[PDB]
Amino acid sequence: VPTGGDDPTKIAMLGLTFDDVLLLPAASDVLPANADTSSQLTKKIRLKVPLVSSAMDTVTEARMAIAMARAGGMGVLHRNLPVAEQAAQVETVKRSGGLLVGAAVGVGDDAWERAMALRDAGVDVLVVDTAHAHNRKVLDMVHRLKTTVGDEIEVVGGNVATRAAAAALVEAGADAVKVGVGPGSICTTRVVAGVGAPQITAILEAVAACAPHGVPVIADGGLQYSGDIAKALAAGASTAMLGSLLAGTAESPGELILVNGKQFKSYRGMGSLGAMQLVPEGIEGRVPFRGPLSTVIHQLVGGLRAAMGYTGSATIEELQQAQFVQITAAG
Amino acid sequence: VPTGGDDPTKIAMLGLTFDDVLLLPAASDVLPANADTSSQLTKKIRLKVPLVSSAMDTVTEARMAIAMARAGGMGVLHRNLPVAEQAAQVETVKRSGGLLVGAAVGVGDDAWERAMALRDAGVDVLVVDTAHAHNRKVLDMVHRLKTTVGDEIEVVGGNVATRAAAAALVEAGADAVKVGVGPGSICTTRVVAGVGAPQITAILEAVAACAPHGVPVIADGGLQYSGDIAKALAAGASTAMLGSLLAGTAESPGELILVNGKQFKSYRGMGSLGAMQLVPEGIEGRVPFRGPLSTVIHQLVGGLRAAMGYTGSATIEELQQAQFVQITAAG
Amino acid sequence: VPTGGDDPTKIAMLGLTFDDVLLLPAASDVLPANADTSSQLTKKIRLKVPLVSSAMDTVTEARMAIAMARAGGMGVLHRNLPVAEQAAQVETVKRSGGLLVGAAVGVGDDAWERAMALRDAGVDVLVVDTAHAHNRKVLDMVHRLKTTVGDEIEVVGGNVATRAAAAALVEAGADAVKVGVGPGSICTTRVVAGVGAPQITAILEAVAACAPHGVPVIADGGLQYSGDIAKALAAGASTAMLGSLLAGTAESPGELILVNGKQFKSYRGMGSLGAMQLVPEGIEGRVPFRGPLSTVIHQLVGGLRAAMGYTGSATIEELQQAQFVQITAAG
Amino acid sequence: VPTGGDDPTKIAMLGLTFDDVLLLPAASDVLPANADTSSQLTKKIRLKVPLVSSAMDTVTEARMAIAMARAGGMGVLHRNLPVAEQAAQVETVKRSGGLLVGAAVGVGDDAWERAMALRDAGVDVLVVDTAHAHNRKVLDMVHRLKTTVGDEIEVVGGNVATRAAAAALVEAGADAVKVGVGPGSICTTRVVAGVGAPQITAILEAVAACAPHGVPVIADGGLQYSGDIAKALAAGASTAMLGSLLAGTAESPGELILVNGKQFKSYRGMGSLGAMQLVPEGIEGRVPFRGPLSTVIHQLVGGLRAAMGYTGSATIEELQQAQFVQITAAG
Ligand SMILES: O=c1[nH]cnc2c1ncn2[C@@H]1O[C@H](COP(=O)(O)O)[C@@H](O)[C@H]1O
Ligand SMILES: O=c1[nH]cnc2c1ncn2[C@@H]1O[C@H](COP(=O)(O)O)[C@@H](O)[C@H]1O
Ligand SMILES: O=c1[nH]cnc2c1ncn2[C@@H]1O[C@H](COP(=O)(O)O)[C@@H](O)[C@H]1O
Ligand SMILES: O=c1[nH]cnc2c1ncn2[C@@H]1O[C@H](COP(=O)(O)O)[C@@H](O)[C@H]1O
Ligand SMILES: COc1ccc(O[C@@H](C)C(=O)Nc2ccc(I)cc2)cc1
Ligand SMILES: COc1ccc(O[C@@H](C)C(=O)Nc2ccc(I)cc2)cc1
Ligand SMILES: COc1ccc(O[C@@H](C)C(=O)Nc2ccc(I)cc2)cc1
Ligand SMILES: COc1ccc(O[C@@H](C)C(=O)Nc2ccc(I)cc2)cc1
Repeated sequence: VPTGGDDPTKIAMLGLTFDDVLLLPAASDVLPANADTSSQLTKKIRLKVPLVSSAMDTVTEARMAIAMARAGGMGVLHRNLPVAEQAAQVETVKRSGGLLVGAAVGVGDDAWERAMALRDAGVDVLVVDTAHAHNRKVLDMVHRLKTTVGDEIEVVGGNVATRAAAAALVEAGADAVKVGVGPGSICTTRVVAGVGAPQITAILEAVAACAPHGVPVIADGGLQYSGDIAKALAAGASTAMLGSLLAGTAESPGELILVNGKQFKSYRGMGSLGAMQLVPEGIEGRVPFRGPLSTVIHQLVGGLRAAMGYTGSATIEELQQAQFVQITAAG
Repeated sequence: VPTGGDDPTKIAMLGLTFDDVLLLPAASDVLPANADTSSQLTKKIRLKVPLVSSAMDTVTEARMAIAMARAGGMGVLHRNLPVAEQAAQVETVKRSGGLLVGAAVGVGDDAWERAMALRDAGVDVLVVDTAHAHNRKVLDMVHRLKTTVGDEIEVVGGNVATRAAAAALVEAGADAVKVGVGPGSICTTRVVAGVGAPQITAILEAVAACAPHGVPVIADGGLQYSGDIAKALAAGASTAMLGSLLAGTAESPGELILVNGKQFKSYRGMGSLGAMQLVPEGIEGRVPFRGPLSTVIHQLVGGLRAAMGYTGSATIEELQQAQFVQITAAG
Repeated sequence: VPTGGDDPTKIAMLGLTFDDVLLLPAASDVLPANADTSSQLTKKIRLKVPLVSSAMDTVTEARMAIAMARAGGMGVLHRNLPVAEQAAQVETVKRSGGLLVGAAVGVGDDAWERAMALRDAGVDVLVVDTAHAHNRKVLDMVHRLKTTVGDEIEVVGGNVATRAAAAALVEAGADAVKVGVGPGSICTTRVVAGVGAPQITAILEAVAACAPHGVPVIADGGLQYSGDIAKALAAGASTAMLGSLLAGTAESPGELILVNGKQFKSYRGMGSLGAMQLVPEGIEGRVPFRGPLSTVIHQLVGGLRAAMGYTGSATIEELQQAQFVQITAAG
Repeated sequence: VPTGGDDPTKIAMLGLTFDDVLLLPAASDVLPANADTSSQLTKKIRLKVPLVSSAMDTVTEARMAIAMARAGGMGVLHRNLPVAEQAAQVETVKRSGGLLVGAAVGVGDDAWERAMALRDAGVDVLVVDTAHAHNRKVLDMVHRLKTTVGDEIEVVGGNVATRAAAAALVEAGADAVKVGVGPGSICTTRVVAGVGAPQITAILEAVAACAPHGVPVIADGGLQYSGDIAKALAAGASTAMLGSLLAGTAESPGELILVNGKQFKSYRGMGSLGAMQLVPEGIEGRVPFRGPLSTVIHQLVGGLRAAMGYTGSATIEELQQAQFVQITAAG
């Protein structure tokens, strides 16, 4: 083995991230303005815009979930608050019309009680929200939810980074599989634990297990630019979950911060020291203030539309068949 | 597949850019001063110097096109102005002698009317100037022009980044094919849309479809140094189109700008916010003031001559057969 | 040969360092808090925490060795001091309970006399501490020690960077093999001599020679983050030796230094100019003050525990079977 | 072809530079102080230290050539001065004892007359000093010199970067072949012409043509650290020519320069604007003042000795058989 040792499988793959690849242009009859951006969030739920906001307490509470649903996407309400308040935020969303909304639950003690309270409040999507879903306890929670409320509510499981982990969540009954171990902008899992999987390769591997069963993949974390959304979808994901890109908006939780004449909002991992107040696996940071969500989503969808035009993708399903070129460091 | 998924074609190639390669020296009887720099712009038109200026409103109007033609190259007049003014700039060029001149048209509503006005004014080259030429509408415009004015005017089509796209433009009747999707210095297509193709690989692929039909390839965008011109030509291109390298000259549009004691000129993408006043795919920037065009062209041709000496290339056609070494990040 | 010459073996391998790889998550029933972090330092000695402190005079004297042993690891006392003082530091450690302790000796003139004095003082581990252990003199010292005091004391030999060198130390009777030629944070061997081996590949190669003989590998140098500890162990090492990560602690030798409002401690190679007062192969530097050792070790073990959870490793022996993904520059 | 086009030979090799590789440690009975650093400069001339100084007017005049010869190396007198002064500098060297000395000549008009004047003055080595030696005029100059003064004077030819070019110089009668097109620290050939060859690969290729004929290779340019000297020799070179590393010494031409409280000396390419007062292929720069040459040479040889110890190389001929590991960007 050229890299050392006698075992070819020790280093199992070469992991690519968004920056490692570009979409190749292809024959196109598609204009950006005419492309259909709708896509499956879960087996049953289709969104007009393939974007959901992260279940983080500096990204998504009721105001963000409302704005996301109106923009044609969806919010997933964070779970770093008492059950009653989370359920009350769900009802607040529903009070603003027939809006789609999701909410995160864990696999802890109150997790099941949390899930029932959220169902009572009328949630559409339950997101089993863990650092590592390749675990019997997580798979059981997914399964128990799907068997109990599966008729009324779609159940998302995450996060995974391998084909085998995605396959297990599919077996357990997940209506969608969320991919991302390591890539988050505020994530330090890679330096603290030494663990991760570059996101383009993780999506390709998860899609290989999920697509044959008709289960959509949510690409979660590491998206910095509107172009990364197109890359993630072309890699086979059906939607993208955004944290950093939405944390700077007016609709996110938290106040404006003025630093050296420029405006910011605070953005922090749910595994950061302050978010837990296990060693921390996230940082507490700041992102530039970006203004209204509707504005950000427009640019983001604008970039996606451009990619669909370049690749001749009339739909997201067609974009999922596009090809990449791998680039070098010089790129 | 080592990078993920089960489909070897998902990541179709490894894309190289100018910085990824160097020209290998070879047996030479050629002195830099004795090399022949002339080359085909189109099937019928040969330039003394293989350089054309970009169809951008911070690069090429009548003054630049005149100076370029006198230096042995050509200008392509930008189309971000009323038809009448563009045709008037064409006539202005012709008034300064028997000078070669090109002009950009789109595929829009007034595009055909634009083209006829330009023909009337005596244009030599019509450049069908689009972001993505692999499109029936673009191919039809190329074909319609070639069938209508093809005897009197050479028709260039662009831009493309793949073998298949170049082949389609050849089929449609292009007298030259322009290559560049992603590499421009002011281009943000790669981050906004996630789309592009590293320019050395794009040129190799386009040339593979164009050379067998005797159609010249114009390498457009991403050239930072005189050395990149030699690389592009050695990759198989017959000419190079320059934006950033010429935007800082006295002959380009726009005024001098003084910032922190240094002189600059403004340089902006045609897909930038201000150039359109579709989400923006270019930035508005500044480049150092470089002085007279004749000076810049001399250095640029000087570098090209040096490469021809090192590679034993007496002509551009010989340079197109030179070999590369690929370098690593450390280079 | 694509990289030059006609000899495929001239460039014998592709060397990976910690930053080149990530641990892949795997099926897990293991919680971070429930993982067993114990591991073999040598054939006979098992530590509760797989960490030892470097034999450097800005890292380990009696205070550090005591604190390391109490934290479940071990210190290796540096040898840049008279024999009597080193033996006196050994006795000082033993005076603070039944604490494990190691001490470095060379292969020089006083080295044997040093070793005997250390045995007399009750040392548990003798570390034959050289820049290049693939040498008959070093191997003989290892062998002579193992034959003379081998019943009472474990003998470590280092440092090596190849399979063949590790194999020779195993033949010579080493109870553990220490790996690291080039990777130290204060090391300039790579720029001064041009010599080295990236640490992940060096560990894989050493383990290939050591594991089949039941000899543990100590990964020494280049560890910057808690994640690197998990990577080194997953590559096959049984423990990690730390210099820079521990040099900033209260328990390390040396005073506090205040520079531009921030607190530091000095940290220097044993091959640096000042440490020898052969051209220098280390620098004299500064590291941020980190506070108590117990605090640093907690974070470090915390990160290791996280990795064990992600990889489903209940023990270090299981972690040694985990898989990597290789990442690109973009990562 | 994965990188583009249909021709596998278009990109002929993967070029490695010094930073791409490290020397692997190997079984050693060699102590740094006991290694034999002597090596062939040319077929007939062996130096005690395998280092020569560049033929540049900010590196080598009579004072440097004297100091180099006394340190066991040699200087090559630059040729950017009238013939009479160069010959007078040669005689000045000889006046300081039986010191070895070389001198550069070109292939120009006065080049032959220059060479004869230098022979008259008692030069030992004539260095045919060109940017591109793969040229009939250069090869003829080498041959004419070897046939005319070949009994009394060794003739070096350079520079080359390929196997074929090295082979041609061997055929022409060169007593040594100098390698380096592109790598010089003050060289801009790579950006101006787009031409070059990474130096480790260039040395491997040149040695493949030169070693079988017993012709020594001089590695010229790109050496930044003492470690690069060991790498170049291990790649198969017999000596290294140094510019930047020696330009900062007291013995180099030029005055001390004080910039922002630190001492420098000017260092400029022979192809820079000021050195010619063909477009420039070098810059005019500054290097830190390093003090006496004897001091610099000691560190440099010190590093080489260290490498010989690590690789078990008792002689330079043994070092030429050492192995590399290739490293990644992360290294
Ligand atoms: O503290 C943390 N450590 C690791 N990952 C986190 C943490 N907090 C949130 N995440 C994940 O990072 C995603 C957002 O990544 P981003 O869009 O790049 O900022 C979130 O949706 C989570 O999946
Ligand atoms: O706004 C833009 N977005 C993407 N490409 C552009 C834009 N404006 C001009 N270009 C292309 O970039 C080329 C100039 O690239 P440059 O020489 O690297 O500055 C132009 O000839 C166009 O092909
Ligand atoms: O001067 C030196 N040159 C090269 N390696 C050194 C030197 N001093 C200590 N080392 C090694 O570097 C290790 C510490 O590396 P670190 O933890 O990255 O700072 C030590 O345990 C030694 O193996
Ligand atoms: O102007 C120049 N352009 C390209 N190479 C040069 C020039 N001047 C000197 N050289 C070469 O660069 C070598 C010194 O490289 P350095 O030691 O890295 O600074 C010299 O021995 C020459 O072979
Ligand atoms: C994907 O988003 C997140 C990732 C981590 C995180 O926090 C860290 C502290 C955590 O949960 N670690 C952990 C590691 C192994 C296992 I097994 C279980 C948990 C929070 C959010
Ligand atoms: C090559 O030079 C340019 C590139 C882009 C550009 O502007 C952007 C906004 C544009 O045209 N985008 C777009 C993307 C897909 C399709 I399909 C059509 C147009 C302008 C010049
Ligand atoms: C692993 O930690 C260290 C590495 C080097 C070092 O110092 C240098 C000066 C040294 O010992 N060099 C040397 C090189 C070849 C041989 I063979 C022997 C020694 C000190 C510690
Ligand atoms: C190796 O050291 C040097 C390299 C270049 C140099 O100057 C440039 C301007 C030069 O000579 N160029 C040139 C390029 C092709 C041919 I063919 C001939 C000369 C001077 C020294």
